[PDB]
Amino acid sequence: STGSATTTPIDSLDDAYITPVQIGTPAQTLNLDFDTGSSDLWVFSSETTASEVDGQTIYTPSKSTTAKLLSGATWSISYGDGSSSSGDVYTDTVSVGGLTVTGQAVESAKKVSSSFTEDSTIDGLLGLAFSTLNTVSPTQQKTFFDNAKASLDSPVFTADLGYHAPGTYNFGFIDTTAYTGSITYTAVSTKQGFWEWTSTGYAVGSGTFKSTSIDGIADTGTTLLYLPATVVSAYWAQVSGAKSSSSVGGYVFPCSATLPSFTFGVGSARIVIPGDYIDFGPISTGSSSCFGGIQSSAGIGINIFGDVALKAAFVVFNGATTPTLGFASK
Repeated sequence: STGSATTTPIDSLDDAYITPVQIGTPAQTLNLDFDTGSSDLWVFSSETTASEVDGQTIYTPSKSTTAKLLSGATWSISYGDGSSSSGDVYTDTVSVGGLTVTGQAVESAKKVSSSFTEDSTIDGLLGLAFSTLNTVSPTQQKTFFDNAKASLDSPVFTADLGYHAPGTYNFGFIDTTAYTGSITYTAVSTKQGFWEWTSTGYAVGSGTFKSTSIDGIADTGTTLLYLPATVVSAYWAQVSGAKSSSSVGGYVFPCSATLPSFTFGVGSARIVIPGDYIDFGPISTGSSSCFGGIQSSAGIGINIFGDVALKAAFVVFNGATTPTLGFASK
């Protein structure tokens, strides 16, 4: 089997991407944030505290003929941005882009944090990291990809995120029309439950490439690119007037600037992030200070190749017995 779904930016900045997901019978279509940095499929639901729902589409298990309470199971997750959610669990039929999994754990939110409520465009998350991070207790549950894997033509999914445009998530096949050149594969560590890999270095603009190992995760659920402070300082030193603002919470730059590109290494290959991808716009409406898309990871404990980096590539998440990542230009 295969599946193919279009993913759409939620706003003009590509702050996140939503992908329609069919849950239950008859289908209830919710727009989920596919997140390769977490492992829970959770949704706004008929169980969500009413004051915490503001415009999201909700899953109502009682209207699904295939929904079953997973008795005793609860979940609770906290993300890197400080957001959180929790609730109970149903199993149901879940389809993405024509690929169907029966018996998928659908984690129904009873509580969501303010950042979820305030984002009307995101009806929940669909985690695509390794199932070892799934938070369901007392019986850990599998991701949609882990449940689909054995049925897929190839045990892979691909992320092809757009810059200010829709893109695609494919399951079970590699669309050889979606990228240029060849795909460079690189090793993955699953020890922290992430798609964790080691970049071979970086360049700023037309500058020379610096060979240096940068361990980090491929995380579609993170907007920005978070790298070590040395790398980030080297990048923003090339932008006149850029500075790290403790008041704003990262590097800002004059909105009049033209940003340089940033290149990262994948083995001997190179992925170029155009400068425009690094512009996240005014820090507040009407400001002439703009927020940067490359930020320090120093306060995180891990480097994160988020959407700023991934949208510059065609990315293969290879879930073979020994997982690997692949990157191609596009």
